[PDB]
Amino acid sequence: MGRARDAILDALENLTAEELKKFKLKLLSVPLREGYGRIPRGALLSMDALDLTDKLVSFYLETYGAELTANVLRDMGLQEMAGQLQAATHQGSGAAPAGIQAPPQSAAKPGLHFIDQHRAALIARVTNVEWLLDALYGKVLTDEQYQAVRAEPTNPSKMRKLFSFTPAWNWTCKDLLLQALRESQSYLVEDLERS
Repeated sequence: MGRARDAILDALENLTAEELKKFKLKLLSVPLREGYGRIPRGALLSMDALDLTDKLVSFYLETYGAELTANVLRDMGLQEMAGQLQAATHQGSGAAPAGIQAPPQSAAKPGLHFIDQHRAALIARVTNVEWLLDALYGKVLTDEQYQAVRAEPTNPSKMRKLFSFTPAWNWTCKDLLLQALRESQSYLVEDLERS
């Protein structure tokens, strides 16, 4: 019993003997969320579709086990068995044929105002808004990016975007701004650090 338990068994039993081996290495190659524990490939080669099926349920839980799998088969190009596996664990009626497509690549941030509360806080306390922007000029941001930020309409908007360039800030980048803030006033370094 267990539609999800049957879901895993069905997908693995459908892969070819050699294609099945790929699913094993795919688990050791796909990055995991926290870290749980990667099952050694040999342990999987020793177990069979049934024995390993019961194990994905014991170690990776029943649902989280099939969910993680639907993503692997999706990488193998078996979108048909993958869409079927997720459905086996939850048919979910009302599902339209095709048109929803994948959500936008832009991670929709929560509509809860809070992360911006520290931007306006320091911008209003820094006063010299240009002092920090001019500091990162030619340093971390390129000449075209720094200008795109200065082309903003509002003045505080120039800083808000600069902070959104997080994917461009490295460990040294963050220290670059935190350091310039101490040179002008150590108080903000502590007030902003003690979030």
